Amino acid sequence: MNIFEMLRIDEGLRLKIYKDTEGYYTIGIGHLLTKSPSLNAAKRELDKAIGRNTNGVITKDEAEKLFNQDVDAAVRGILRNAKLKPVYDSLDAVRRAALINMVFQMGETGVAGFTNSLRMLQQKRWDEAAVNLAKSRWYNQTPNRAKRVITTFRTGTWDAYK
Ligand SMILES: [Cl-]
Ligand SMILES: [Cl-]
Repeated sequence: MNIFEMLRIDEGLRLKIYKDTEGYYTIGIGHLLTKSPSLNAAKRELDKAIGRNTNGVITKDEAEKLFNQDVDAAVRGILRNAKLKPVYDSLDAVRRAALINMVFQMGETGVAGFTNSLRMLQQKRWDEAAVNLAKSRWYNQTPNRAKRVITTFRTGTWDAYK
């Protein structure tokens, strides 16, 4: 199992504009298009992202191309962030994937907002960090996905995804 397969399980794949759990216009593998209510503002972002007139529909390849870009951006954003980088450097390969997942879903700013849990992860206090991560809007809004991510932090294995 790897970051790509893990995110593909959490986000799914959709070839037509859809609304995410928060109600925002999305497409592909969790690719956020816009927070605007306008389905047209969304089709516009979409064409701009793909470099063609899509009329809200893309192919598998296009979805995969956006997905590669997004994972790359997540990793690069972590490495460029003064609060995230030290955490990432401290972790093993599995737990590194769990942090990339959180960043992909909620952005760098969101994650950097989990100051206390991040400090616990750095100190390798696994059980304490899993408990603190659960006291969040994130866990309350997307409980099944949060549980999988949290178990990955607690155990350092891919168990929740197998
Ligand atoms: Cl883009
Ligand atoms: Cl969920």
